[PDB]
Amino acid sequence: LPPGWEKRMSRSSGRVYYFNHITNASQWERPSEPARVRCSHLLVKHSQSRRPSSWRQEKITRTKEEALELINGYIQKIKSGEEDFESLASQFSDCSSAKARGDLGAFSRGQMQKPFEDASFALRTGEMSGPVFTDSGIHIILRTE
Ligand SMILES: *S(=O)(=O)c1ccc(C(=O)O)cc1
Repeated sequence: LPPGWEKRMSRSSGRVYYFNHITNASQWERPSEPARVRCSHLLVKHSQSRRPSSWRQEKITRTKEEALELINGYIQKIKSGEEDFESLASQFSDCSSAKARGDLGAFSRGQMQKPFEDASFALRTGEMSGPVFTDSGIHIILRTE
């Protein structure tokens, strides 16, 4: 299995699925490195973020657990197709990249925070991460190139 995939059992249904402990992605199908990748992300900050402030909210007060629940809801609506990743990043990302639909441009290793970097480089093109934790907050990462 590609980098960091394991076989697990759905707790609710009992069907097997695949989980990636680097990206925190999970999927029902058997899963299908470059010098540079390009990603967008959607950041949700919380009271313990390195800088608990964003363009959206001067004083970010939500708990890490509340931030994780918001991230989980966004992932749900993105996966269902009710919402676009780009639309949710634009409206709700606690990052200045919200104005660019979460786009961060391309980058190589050695630039981003390590958990973010590892997830970015373990994603396949077009693939989306699960919740990814950094000192900034909680990210959803979409690898675009
Ligand atoms: S699974 O066992 O791969 C799995 C269980 C729970 C989570 C979670 O995000 O709470 C993810 C994967």
